[PDB]
Amino acid sequence: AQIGPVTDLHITNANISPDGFSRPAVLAGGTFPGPTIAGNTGDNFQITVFNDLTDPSMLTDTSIHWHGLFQKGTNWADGPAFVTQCPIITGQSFDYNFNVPGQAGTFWYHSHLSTQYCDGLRGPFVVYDPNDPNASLYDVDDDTTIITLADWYHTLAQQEPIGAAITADATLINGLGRSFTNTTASPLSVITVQSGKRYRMRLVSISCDPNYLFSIDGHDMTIIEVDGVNSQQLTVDQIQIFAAQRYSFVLNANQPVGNYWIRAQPNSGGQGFDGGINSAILRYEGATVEDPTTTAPTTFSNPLVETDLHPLADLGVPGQPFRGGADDPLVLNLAFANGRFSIDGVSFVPPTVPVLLQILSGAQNAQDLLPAGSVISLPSNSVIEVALPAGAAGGPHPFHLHGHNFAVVQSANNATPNYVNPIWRDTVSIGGTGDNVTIRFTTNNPGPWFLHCHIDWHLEAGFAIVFAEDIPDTASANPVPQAWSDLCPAYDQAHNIST
Ligand SMILES: *[C@@H]1O[C@H](CO)[C@@H](O[C@@H]2O[C@H](CO)[C@@H](O)[C@H](O)[C@H]2NC(C)=O)[C@H](O)[C@H]1NC(C)=O
Ligand SMILES: *[C@@H]1O[C@H](CO)[C@@H](O[C@@H]2O[C@H](CO)[C@@H](O)[C@H](O)[C@H]2NC(C)=O)[C@H](O)[C@H]1NC(C)=O
Ligand SMILES: [Cu+2]
Ligand SMILES: [Cu+2]
Ligand SMILES: [Cu+2]
Ligand SMILES: [Cu+2]
Ligand code: NA
Repeated sequence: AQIGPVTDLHITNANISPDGFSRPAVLAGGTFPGPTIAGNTGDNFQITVFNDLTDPSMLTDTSIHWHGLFQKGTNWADGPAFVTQCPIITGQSFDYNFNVPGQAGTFWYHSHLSTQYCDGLRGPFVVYDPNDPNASLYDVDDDTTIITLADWYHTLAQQEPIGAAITADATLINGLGRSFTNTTASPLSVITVQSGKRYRMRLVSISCDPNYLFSIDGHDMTIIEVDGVNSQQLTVDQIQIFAAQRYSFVLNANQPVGNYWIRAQPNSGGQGFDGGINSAILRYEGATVEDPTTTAPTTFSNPLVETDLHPLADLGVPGQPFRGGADDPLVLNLAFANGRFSIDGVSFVPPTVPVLLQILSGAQNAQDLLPAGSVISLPSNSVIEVALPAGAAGGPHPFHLHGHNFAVVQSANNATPNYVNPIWRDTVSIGGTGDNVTIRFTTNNPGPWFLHCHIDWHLEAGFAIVFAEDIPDTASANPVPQAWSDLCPAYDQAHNIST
């Protein structure tokens, strides 16, 4: 069952064996992935998070981010540790109480402390639309049509060297899959469909690092949503999905009753499908209970290309139709050396006092804010352009902005910008050497918003900056509850920190 929009959520330690290998984890709701949190557009969510963690090897503090939800007027509920809150300590709870006006789509939730989400705290978050403009394109849309793609590690995250090329041990589809080495025939996930029906498949990357080449043998996929943004229909036979992205696609169950492989090939880790790695099963009702015998093509003839996507609504692009044609045009210098990433010459290291609390305490320019050099102010009610030229080691890097979605004016692997009708989204691959992926948005949401690579190992190694959007209006726009004001005193007392 789905939970929410008003619910408790307990965060616990437990042993799990999703690929046949047992290890301890950090779990929401006792499962990997965690339960789906759901509601309708405009609902009030109140997710009371109970931190019941006791194993220090995965950290006993926690904080949860609601990925892709704008948090307008509720910046304090966004979740990134040391940007919008101090962590919740063990034995305590915290009500993330916010609203979702003007958003409907496929999202997710995850720990936003260190690399803790890699240790298991990740799950889907769906905001349904009772008047969805795409409703007539499918018959079924429910918890059974969510498809999660996850990397899974046998080594615990706090034992992964910082800045290293860290590689997974299994791909998990809906929480199950097989290990790349010492492979055992452990159970594969089954997605069941009825011949003749059409399904809204909600594809969620909960990855900490790899991108996946996702396909379904014998089937094609008609994209209708990108990171929460309704799209024109685009039919493809393969989707390359980067960490933290989401797509909805229509699956037409129009092939002969049978069993078909679902494939998710990561860019690192095990290559291919030997022993049923990187795989799950699409089973039609009435098919024999047996593994598929289907083949992938040698090449995919209609792969997703990001410039082919266009919004369903007339969203346009803010600003003027040329590079630098914005009120505040920025170009970030994105670099890596010696195990650490940097943005504009500064490697991100979380501050002792969360950025939001520094601003509420009266620091009101970005040079007054800590970490020094890691906070850029943005002016209010202005068009912002951010160019993100690639080249830093460890690519392709999927950059994500909190508090906002954005027009993708230039995409990976294509030098031509689009100032007319590009897709809007919240996480974007910045591509390869010589690319100049560029995003635009307007500043109508006061508060400190994280911008970072969503490869969690890279964030840990410093690949982040904070956009302090409309510092002067942050306090009036974001009144804070007492329980939020209590978090930093409690955290600092528990950890013997003076501030
Ligand atoms: C990516 O595009 C940005 C503009 O959006 C380019 O920025 C210019 O960079 C040159 C120096 O390289 C400066 O003289 C200009 O002031 C910048 N802004 C402009 C022209 O609007 C950036 O060079 C591009 N990067 C790559 C690798 O193509
Ligand atoms: C590279 O990106 C550009 C810009 O998004 C794409 O150009 C558009 O192509 C569409 C489809 O043919 C035309 O309707 C638009 O007028 C083009 N816009 C511009 C500004 O040129 C282009 O198709 C992409 N290249 C590839 C190989 O997909
Ligand atoms: Cu996220
Ligand atoms: Cu986010
Ligand atoms: Cu990265
Ligand atoms: Cu983040
Ligand atoms: Na415009």
